Amino acid sequence: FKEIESHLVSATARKDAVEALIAYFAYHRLFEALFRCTLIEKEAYAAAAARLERCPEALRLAVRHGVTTIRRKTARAIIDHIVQVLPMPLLAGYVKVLYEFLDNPASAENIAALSGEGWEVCVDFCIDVLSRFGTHVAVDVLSCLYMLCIAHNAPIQRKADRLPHVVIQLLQLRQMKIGELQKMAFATFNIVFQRMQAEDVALCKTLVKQVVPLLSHWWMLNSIRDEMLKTLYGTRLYIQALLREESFPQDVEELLDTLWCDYSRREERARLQLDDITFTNMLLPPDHPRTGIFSLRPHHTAGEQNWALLENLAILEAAYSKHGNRVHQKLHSLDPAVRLSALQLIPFLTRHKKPSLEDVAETLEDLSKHVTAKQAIVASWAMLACSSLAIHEVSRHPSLSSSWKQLWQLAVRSLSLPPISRASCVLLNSILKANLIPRHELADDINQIVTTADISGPAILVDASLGLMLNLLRFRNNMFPNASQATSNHIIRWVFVRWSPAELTYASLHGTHATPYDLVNLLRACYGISPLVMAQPLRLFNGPIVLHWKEQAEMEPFIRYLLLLAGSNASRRLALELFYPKVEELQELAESWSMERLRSMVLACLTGALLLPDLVNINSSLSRDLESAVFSIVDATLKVILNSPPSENLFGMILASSAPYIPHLIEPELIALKRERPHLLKFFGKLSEALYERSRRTLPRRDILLSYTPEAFYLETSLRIHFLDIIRLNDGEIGRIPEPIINQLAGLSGEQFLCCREFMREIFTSDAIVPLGGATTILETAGHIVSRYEYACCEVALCNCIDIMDSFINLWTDNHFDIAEMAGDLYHYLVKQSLPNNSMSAAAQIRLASLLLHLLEVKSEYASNLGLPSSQSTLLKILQDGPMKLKHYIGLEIPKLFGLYVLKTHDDIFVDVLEHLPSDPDVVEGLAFRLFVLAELACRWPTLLRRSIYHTFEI
Repeated sequence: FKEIESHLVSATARKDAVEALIAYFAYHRLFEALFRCTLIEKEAYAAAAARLERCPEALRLAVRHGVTTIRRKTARAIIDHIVQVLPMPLLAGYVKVLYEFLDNPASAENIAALSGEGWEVCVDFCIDVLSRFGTHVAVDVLSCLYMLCIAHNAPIQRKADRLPHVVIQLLQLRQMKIGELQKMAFATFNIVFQRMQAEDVALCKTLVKQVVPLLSHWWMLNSIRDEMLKTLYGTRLYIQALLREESFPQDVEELLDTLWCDYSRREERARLQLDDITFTNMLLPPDHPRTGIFSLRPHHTAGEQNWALLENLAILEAAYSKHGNRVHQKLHSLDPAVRLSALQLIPFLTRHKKPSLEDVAETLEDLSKHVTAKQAIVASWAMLACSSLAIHEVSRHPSLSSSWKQLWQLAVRSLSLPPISRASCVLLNSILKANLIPRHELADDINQIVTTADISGPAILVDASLGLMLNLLRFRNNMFPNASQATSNHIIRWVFVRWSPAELTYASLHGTHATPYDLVNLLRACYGISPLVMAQPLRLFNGPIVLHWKEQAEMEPFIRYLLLLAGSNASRRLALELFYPKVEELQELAESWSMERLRSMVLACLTGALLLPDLVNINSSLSRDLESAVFSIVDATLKVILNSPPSENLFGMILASSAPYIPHLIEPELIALKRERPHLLKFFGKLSEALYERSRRTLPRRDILLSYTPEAFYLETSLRIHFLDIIRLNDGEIGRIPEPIINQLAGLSGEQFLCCREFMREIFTSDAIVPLGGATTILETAGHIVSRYEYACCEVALCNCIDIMDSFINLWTDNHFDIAEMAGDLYHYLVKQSLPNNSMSAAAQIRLASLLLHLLEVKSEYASNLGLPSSQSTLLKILQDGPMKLKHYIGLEIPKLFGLYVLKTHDDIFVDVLEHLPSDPDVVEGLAFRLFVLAELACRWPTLLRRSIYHTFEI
């Protein structure tokens, strides 16, 4: 465009060129040519606006091809440009520019580094607009202002003087019903406030004292009905610190009124359907959401809004009934849509309100007036809601005990009801387990069912059922151990009869429940052989509404203080035989081949490959005719798993279900797997090269929470298998990292390196012999990615390299190796260029800080060899100036800094720490943190108790 740009710098000798690039649709040449071209057009100012209602249409597109390959020197000028050009002439055209400039997210993360200068005036540009405010101007000014604030290192503090008052003044008008004006705002007052909750608390107690009225008046629309669930989670604390103080409890009236004004006209569509919760007993991570009896369904994403709507209520109504029986007023409320709502909500409220005898026996007496219903839900839900009350130290007062035997037989008469049987298993389960009945008294009730298997026998063969009989099966073996072999034999056949994996009635409406862990663990006690391993917590993936909550529960306990609140095979023969018709039962569908019917066929094999080795000890010519048999079904699936349209996600079905059995890839636990269950390994071995087929035919989120997205779990697990199979074939690679995987890790596409940061930490953490090019190349890759202006200021990129270094805190703290110069070469980038520039975030410094601690616990003089200050002052330099999520993390870990010192040097360092803690008189948001790290040294080391008390009293 040499002379084509000569047009740009006349009346139409230049306008024509502008319309030529539009046909087409270093840029510093074009833009700064275009800016002056836009200048010439500016002096034109009704017959003159056609060259400035179209010039921004270049300014919005002249960058889409370089908005990736724009650098920082450029956009700075672009900002001053747009701020000065309009110092709606060209608003609706200029406003669309930044919304087509901040969607390459690396923009609002590298205009906020280096004293955030590029970040400074953009936000002033954006805020002056909303103060003015054509609707179509806001929805791209507030959609970019929000597209700024959602950035990890967004210095909101030095601009939160006016911004928290800008969105809320936009929302302060209760008109223009709903859209993005209420979804590119309501998504900020979470991402903005959630940053200033643990600092500037005087700001927020007053802020959220206003938004609650705005929260009780907004009731595809679930696009917004997800934010208000994120806005309640991140705030449920403050609303228990204002209720401890008069028009605010004049609002919480209506807001908790709404949570019964919305559940009503939703009786039909979906209100926490009983399939969306599971009663199993696998070991789950304590992050997980539960209610003290059941738990949310792993790997189910669409079923989160309801449990989130309910938990919030029973976490915000047990706070307005304590501080201020407002619930039970809605128990005798004669409105069915306003009863089952309060009927599901019992176990939630049951968690933390702990009613005493005024409300316990008040409740139970009406529930037993519903447990005898004939509806499928009420006769199920009301059975749950009572088991919730069952687990209390304030429920074994026998002045109400009759209900717990009135309702006892209610299920022993209900275990035969097809739509009402599972929540009936719970009642007897909790009631037995809560121990309200002597062992003899609940024995005939056991003696019949364990021996009749037909009348009031568990109708359903489900997790809660296959957990139910285990108690009884362990009860019929509790008092009558002699000849208790006959007890199980009434159940195994009952199991198989009940077990209908090749069905379209059971396996399509009770398949999503029975897991190969709750089913096999029933058998694992008959012979008395072994329960499954299940040593580590299940790794699973969540949806954003709960994902957003992982980033709070780490630091509530701080914000809870800124607020002051023969005898063996006798059934294995029976087992091996009875199993074979079932093998063929599904093997009728061997070559006969929808989606969820495959699930049973999918879920069945892991009931074989964990039993097949434990059903071969006899060789009745069925033992090898079982193992040779079952693996004739899998391959058909692996012929329909491969061939499909990958918009049904049938590849992930085989993965989420097979996930809970992969061991921890630490070798000494993998070996004891190979010497036991190769058939299982065989499944992973057949599956591995079955996986590769899709591979022979970017960033969803940049938080530290990539490793819980749906994406990571279909990439983390996909490698935990490729490496499990790669070992069963040849033992030639146990104890150390085999070669193909490490040469495969380099064969990742960037965003595939970030999503697996929770995997490369799972193998290298353990001890092994990594090959020569191995550790380096991924550590070499981890450098070619961190330095690319896409992953320079990237909370997940920075958190990644710091996460592979610590794994190799040994392989370069030894000598001068070809890798021992790489880490330092990287190390200087981090603690002298990355850190000061404000190119880190709260979540990376947290990862950075936790390395220096592991350095002093190894070397203590690394930076004292390179030319950097110290691996003990750098730590504290971070501590002094940081984001409160980082400071709070150190006050927890720094009591370990005093562990690497002879006792007589502790009081020397407490002068360093004191030198750096926040000390400013009229800022109590920082003082209250000083007193917080002085209580963690006292409570940890005695030799610092006198200092920590003298200094606490000085404040």
